[PDB]
Amino acid sequence: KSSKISEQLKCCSGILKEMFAKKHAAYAWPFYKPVDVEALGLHDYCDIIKHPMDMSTIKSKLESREYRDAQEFGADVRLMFSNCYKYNPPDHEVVAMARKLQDVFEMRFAKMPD
Amino acid sequence: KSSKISEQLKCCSGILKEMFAKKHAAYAWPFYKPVDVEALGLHDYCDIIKHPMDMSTIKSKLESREYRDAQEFGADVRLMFSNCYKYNPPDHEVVAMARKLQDVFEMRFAKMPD
Ligand SMILES: [Cl-]
Ligand SMILES: [Cl-]
Ligand SMILES: [Cl-]
Ligand SMILES: [Cl-]
Repeated sequence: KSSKISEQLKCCSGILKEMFAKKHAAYAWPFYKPVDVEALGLHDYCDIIKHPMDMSTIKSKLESREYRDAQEFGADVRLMFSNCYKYNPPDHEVVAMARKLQDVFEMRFAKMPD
Repeated sequence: KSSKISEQLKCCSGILKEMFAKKHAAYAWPFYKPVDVEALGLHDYCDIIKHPMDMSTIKSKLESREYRDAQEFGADVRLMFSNCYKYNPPDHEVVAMARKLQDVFEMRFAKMPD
């Protein structure tokens, strides 16, 4: 009942690897690294988003064993997406990209064995 | 720091109400009530889905104050969607419907004040 935790965390690494792969690069790229809050237009980002998250941070957290289980991993992925939905206008091209990427994540995360 | 919990749970009720509304009825209807495991084709449902969830159950749980916070509410909504993604073939019409409905949920849940 904890070797399963180890195998699910292994799947999580596999999911994140696919999210980084060329296959999804057309819509994943806004999520690879932390939002650059120094960029023009992002002067209010930290006002609105209390807990920023991105795929490289998630990768480092997996590697530093900072997730107790797959559920904690999934919470950070969903936090990343919700940050995008919260901050941006609903017709923003980046929201559509988040949706395509969340598609990949939800399907893989759901089909993960337990 | 707990009157906010009360207001977020109020928003959750509002989100679920919208999910039940005519506006989304074309794709929400598979999710209104528990999956009927007596129906033809569903003889393996309980084998695959250890924790069934649906919108009417979520509604009753809100009303019976069974969610400590919005995060617990959101977990049951996401459990409902992941159950659909886990059980069904990825090209199944119901998966597409879950996606449209999860669209509604994620956008509202993200824009909820805190
Ligand atoms: Cl610029
Ligand atoms: Cl700016
Ligand atoms: Cl029949
Ligand atoms: Cl059957």
